[PDB]
Amino acid sequence: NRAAQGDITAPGGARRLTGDQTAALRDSLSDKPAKNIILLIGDGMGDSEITAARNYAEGAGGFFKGIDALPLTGQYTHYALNKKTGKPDYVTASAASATAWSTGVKTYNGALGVDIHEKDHPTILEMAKAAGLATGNVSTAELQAATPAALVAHVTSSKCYGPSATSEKCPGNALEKGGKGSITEQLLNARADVTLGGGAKTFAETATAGEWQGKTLREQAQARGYQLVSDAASLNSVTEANQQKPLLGLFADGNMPVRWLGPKATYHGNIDKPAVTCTPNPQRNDSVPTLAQMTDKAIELLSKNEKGFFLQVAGASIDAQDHAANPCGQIGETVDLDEAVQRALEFAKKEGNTLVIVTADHAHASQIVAPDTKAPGLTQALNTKDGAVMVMSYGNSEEDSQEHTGSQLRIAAYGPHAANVVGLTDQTDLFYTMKAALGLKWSH
Amino acid sequence: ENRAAQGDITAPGGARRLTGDQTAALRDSLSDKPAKNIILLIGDGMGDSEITAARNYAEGAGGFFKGIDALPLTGQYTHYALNKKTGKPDYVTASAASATAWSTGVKTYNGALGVDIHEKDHPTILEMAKAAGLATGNVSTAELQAATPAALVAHVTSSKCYGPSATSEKCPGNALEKGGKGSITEQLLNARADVTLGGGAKTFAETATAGEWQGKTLREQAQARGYQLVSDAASLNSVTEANQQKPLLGLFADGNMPVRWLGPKATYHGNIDKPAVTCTPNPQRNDSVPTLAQMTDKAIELLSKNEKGFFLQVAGASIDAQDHAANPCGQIGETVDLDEAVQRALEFAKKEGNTLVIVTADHAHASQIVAPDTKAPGLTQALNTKDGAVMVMSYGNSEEDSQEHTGSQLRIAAYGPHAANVVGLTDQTDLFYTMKAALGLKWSHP
Ligand SMILES: [Zn+2]
Ligand SMILES: [Zn+2]
Ligand SMILES: [Zn+2]
Ligand SMILES: [Zn+2]
Ligand SMILES: [Zn+2]
Ligand SMILES: [Zn+2]
Ligand SMILES: [Zn+2]
Repeated sequence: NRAAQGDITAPGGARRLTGDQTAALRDSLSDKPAKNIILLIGDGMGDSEITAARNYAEGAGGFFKGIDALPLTGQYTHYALNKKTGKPDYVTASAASATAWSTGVKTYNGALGVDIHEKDHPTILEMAKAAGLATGNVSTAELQAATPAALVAHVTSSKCYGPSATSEKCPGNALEKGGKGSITEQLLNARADVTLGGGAKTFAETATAGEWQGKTLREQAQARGYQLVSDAASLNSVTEANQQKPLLGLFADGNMPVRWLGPKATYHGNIDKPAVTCTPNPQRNDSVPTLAQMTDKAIELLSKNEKGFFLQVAGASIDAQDHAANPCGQIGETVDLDEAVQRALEFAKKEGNTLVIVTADHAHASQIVAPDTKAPGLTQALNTKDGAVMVMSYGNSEEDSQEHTGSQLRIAAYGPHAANVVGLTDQTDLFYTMKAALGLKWSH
Repeated sequence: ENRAAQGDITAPGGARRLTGDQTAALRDSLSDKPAKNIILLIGDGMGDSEITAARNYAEGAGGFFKGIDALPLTGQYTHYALNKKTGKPDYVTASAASATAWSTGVKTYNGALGVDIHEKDHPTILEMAKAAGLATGNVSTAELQAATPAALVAHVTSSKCYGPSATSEKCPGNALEKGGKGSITEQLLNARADVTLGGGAKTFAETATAGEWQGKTLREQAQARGYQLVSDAASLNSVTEANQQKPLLGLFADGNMPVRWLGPKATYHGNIDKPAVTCTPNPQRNDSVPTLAQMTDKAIELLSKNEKGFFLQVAGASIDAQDHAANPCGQIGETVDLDEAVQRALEFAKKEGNTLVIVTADHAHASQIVAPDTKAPGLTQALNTKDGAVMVMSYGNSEEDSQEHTGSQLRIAAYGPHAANVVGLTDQTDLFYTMKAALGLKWSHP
């Protein structure tokens, strides 16, 4: 536990440490191999997003029982490359960054599972599947979006969701042109044991060529022996997920609804509008499973594999709400991810050979600023758990979308080989850290 | 020891900063043994964004700070202050409340220096190290009366109480002539650190209204209390002792010492409407003005002579000043200036073996690294980095002439004995207790 000791106004009352950490940190360090890996990604969850969400939901002296409970921490760099020059591009897109940790190769903004030469590389999910391990891919967003897709697809443009967009924007990857296919076609080919998220609308599209030509991708999946679940009741009813009966969960047309509702940040919002208190999103049906609910069922099904498993969990709507300059939606998705991190650690502590990693693909726009601030961008005053006002600001874009930032950010880990996230590392080091931990070998 | 990119950042594994497994090396970095010395280096407003922007510019994205990034044990720490009336958190701290938190282990309100929300003074880590017979050093690139060096030697209810003039008016409770301990400078001279180096010479021109050295300038008071006064690099070098008999006071500027790099101020649509900038040495900085590393190196040399040990604090204060000024070049230049000082500290620590070196910031700041094409509402600028690529920096949290601090948790890094105590999530106040325990210091207030 790293919460404040007691009276934050008294000497020592704000301390998060109870004593010396040397002995406990020594015991946290293991050279032994990981049987399983649980990688949790908060999309755009920079140190600012963690602090804003803790300050709001848990109080400044508060503590995330998930996100902040990982003992070994560091900062890692996530710059992408300029496709023409091969030089760094200091602000990565979600796809170039997801490619970096899933393949250990940097790439250009737009690329998914391919380097700057458009050459595809095997992913940590593919290599784990090759070694006989169970594979899980869970996201709160569309399964075709950057984070879940980087594990199962190789396309020259991250916009190549289905056959329609692929033929037009990735002619080289289009199935009817000799290519591996759209992100969804490649996802179905990849055959992860557990795939849960949104992006049901692309499964409505039909294949232009191949073995399941003229049938919807939804129909292709059914014909290929997949289990299709669309709500929390049916997801719960699943008892097995393997290579014979793989599980595909489609819980939204696009992105699954955000858990918290609040207004969008506005120009002088902290001055001109009242302090906001986040409310549960009423449009969200209770039948839509949460990230922790999906994480928990994935963990359950994947741990039946005696050789081990690799699971990736993506709190993708953190980024979406940061883009939308919506502090409530953004904080809500950080809280949603914290619940999933808690499930992962609960499991890891009990199992003993599970490496849990919690990080982000890049930093984002949101900043915590003084309540009195007169900023040129979009702002909002929020009423936190402390009973004090916090002002959040979005001042890096005049367009309707707030943008990613290139700041290095927190990488945290628990379990075997977790020492490899401490100090300064690169997003690509994460790939090799995972590969080594599971004792995987290059395969495609 | 090195965390630069392996080779070809475009090739698989070429961008890796790791050469192998880090478990064994991190096990060896962990020491339960006590620290003979501590070197605390503070980059004022040096959030993770400031570290990245500087590295990207000066060393390349796959680059590495031989100082700042060479500390093996790392974590994130929280630096919120308190609202004086409610005692509730104030999510964005000023420099003085944050400096008070790590130097006393007590949170305080924005304005306070060395005092809690009740205006009650608490002993500082410098005071306790001095009480146990250790040598004490306080080095900064800005005014010695400013937040970071001041939090170690003064207790005032307003950080603006530099000299007797401002104190009588804004801190009547602390004013010497009203029974108080005095202005920041009066308290600094009383604190008698063995080594004090920085700016803020103009306040030493003021005379005391009351006390033992009434009617004499604070500069004359220092001389009368056996201090050594140095004002340039040549004189700093000429110093040989620095103890309680002959303490050293270095005043290298009237106010803040000039920044090392010159670049234009960020402007509205600067990345679009103005050419990419390349930072140039500041022509207003004389070579006679000592650098942070030069001051750090002489302080380490003089304090080392103490057989019982020493406590040294080093403040790269102008990082904040240039972030406030939305000047990417000045800001990056001062992060580079601090990296040189961190290098001196580690060079020393690695050789000595019992020195705990800590590198952190008092709070985060405004600057953000954004896409080159960005159309931002605030102030922006395009910069030509070591990579031969353009980096755009943005300042979008203030319409006023000063960019503001941010409340994001930030990096804390450490090397040496008890360095494990910065790993994971901690509080700025945990740093005080980490340093107290490492040196085996006991609560004392002379
Ligand atoms: Zn992203
Ligand atoms: Zn593949
Ligand atoms: Zn995004
Ligand atoms: Zn500051
Ligand atoms: Zn005192
Ligand atoms: Zn020297
Ligand atoms: Zn400041």
